[PDB]
Amino acid sequence: TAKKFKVVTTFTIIQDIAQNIAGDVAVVESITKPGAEIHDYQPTPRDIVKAQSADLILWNGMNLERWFEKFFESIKDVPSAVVTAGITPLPIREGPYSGIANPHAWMSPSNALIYIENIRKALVEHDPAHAETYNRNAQAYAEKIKALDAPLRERLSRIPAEQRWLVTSEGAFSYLAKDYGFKEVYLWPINAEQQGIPQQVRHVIDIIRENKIPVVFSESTISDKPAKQVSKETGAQYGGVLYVDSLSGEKGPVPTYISLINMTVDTIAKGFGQLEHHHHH
Ligand SMILES: [Fe+3]
Ligand SMILES: [Mn+2]
Repeated sequence: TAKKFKVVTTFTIIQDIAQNIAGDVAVVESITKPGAEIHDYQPTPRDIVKAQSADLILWNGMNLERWFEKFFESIKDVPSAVVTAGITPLPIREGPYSGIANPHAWMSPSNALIYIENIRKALVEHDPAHAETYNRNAQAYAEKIKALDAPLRERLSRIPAEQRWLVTSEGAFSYLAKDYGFKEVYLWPINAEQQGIPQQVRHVIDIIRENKIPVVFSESTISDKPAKQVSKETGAQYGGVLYVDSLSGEKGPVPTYISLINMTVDTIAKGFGQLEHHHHH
């Protein structure tokens, strides 16, 4: 046993999925650290050395990592593989990135099955000595992912169809919302330096009032102030922080991809539940 196969990923969600497929035969590390904003990340000297020492670099594609193309020119002789081949993209419909794909495809557990297949394929090609282990681990992990669907639908099952409105800060939840029959409302379509957010906050305030939507959310890598501003003006609850663009650290609340799907869905469902402060009417 010499130095293992080294895989570097752009961000933490892919790192955790890949590390489950790799098991103990490869080391998988993320360029961005937990909590860091991933769309407009600015790579550092540490990041170049890490990628340059890898045997394989994995990235999302779908224009997620706006920094990756420039970064990857500084890497010599390290193969890269996008993990989203075969994903059916949803478009960004408004704002300066209209017509660019929504990149957050991993928020659908059924899409995670496609991520798994693509990562498995790349590991098997680039580290064939461990092909049997990658295949066995990919199959076992896909089984765990498939087992999420029914309990996730159960958690959300008490919100009738017309009330299934998911109001978040970044429009990062479109793939999850489509799989579970939610209508999405966002404060900005995709993370970026951009115009138009104050007007969209006013727009979203109007939608929440019209439809009596009870809860709004923020996400773990961006500011909660606009969501709190919506809560103040509408009387909707601030439902707390959802996880989409990053895991937490290994000793935090969202250490794994599976914990990210579970906690995000549980936090959404808690926002619609009536189990707060009760009196005897
Ligand atoms: Fe995002
Ligand atoms: Mn880990």
